[PDB]
Amino acid sequence: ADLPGKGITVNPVQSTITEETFQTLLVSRALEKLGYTVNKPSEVDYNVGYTSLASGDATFTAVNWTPLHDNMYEAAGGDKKFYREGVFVNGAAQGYLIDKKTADQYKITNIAQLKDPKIAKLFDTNGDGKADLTGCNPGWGCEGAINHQLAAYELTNTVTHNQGNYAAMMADTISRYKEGKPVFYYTWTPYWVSNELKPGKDVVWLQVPFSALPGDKNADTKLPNGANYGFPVSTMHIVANKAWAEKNPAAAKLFAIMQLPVADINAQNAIMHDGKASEGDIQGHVDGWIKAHQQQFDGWVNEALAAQK
Repeated sequence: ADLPGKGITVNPVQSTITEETFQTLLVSRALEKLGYTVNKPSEVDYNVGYTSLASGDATFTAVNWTPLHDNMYEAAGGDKKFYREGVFVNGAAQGYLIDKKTADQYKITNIAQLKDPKIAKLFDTNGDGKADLTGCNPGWGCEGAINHQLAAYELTNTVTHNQGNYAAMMADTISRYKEGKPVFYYTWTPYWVSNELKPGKDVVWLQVPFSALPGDKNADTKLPNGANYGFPVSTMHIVANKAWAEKNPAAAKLFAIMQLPVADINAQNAIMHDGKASEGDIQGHVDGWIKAHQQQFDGWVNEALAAQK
């Protein structure tokens, strides 16, 4: 009779990247169908989120990135403190881009070429001679990855990792791009940036000279043909407090089987960027996705409810 989640309050966490709200609320909706009372997501620093999940102050995140959060995940307790099954979002991507105009003009294919100060200066926006890379907010996993790579690739003398508010800085980068000036930035999918700056039209991805990621000395991001963009095909997982998942088998099953296409998050994130980014707007996007994928969503719910619970 009673749904398994009756009377149990769930506390989602995500970052203050509101482009994460859609996927987070999708999990919340499915949890509601299991009977849980789900609070609005807490938007917190990623590491605070991980420590909160480990202590039980939070229930789940839907934005556990591989490889970007590997080091935070392990440092916060790893598999001893967290439940993590399945893959919520497959086929995410990351890397460094420059505008296609400058890439084609100067035959720039690899970030190693920015070791030449004459090339790096093309991307200098503040007059100090160094290329200005639009990069990651303090505390993002991509902060560590970029800093690691700029050192490994002997780029710190010619490249500055510009940090602050990435979203705001990318508005400035796109505005500069539209002036026809050279730009240099890191981005990921899913996010709104790739809708505004498209590889093969506006920008190109740069390769890297060899694999290098923080915390994994044996990382290998090379494609079978020897190409290397610096990052693997990336994923997001649902991560839950381990004890909570053990006490909530229907929710644990749900977390293991949910999957959301990266294209759908990309599309939602673009709609936000285009002007529909309110809490109510995003709730509507979640409800529209469910309607368009109702059999699949219902299947998650029904398999979860059928767990040994």
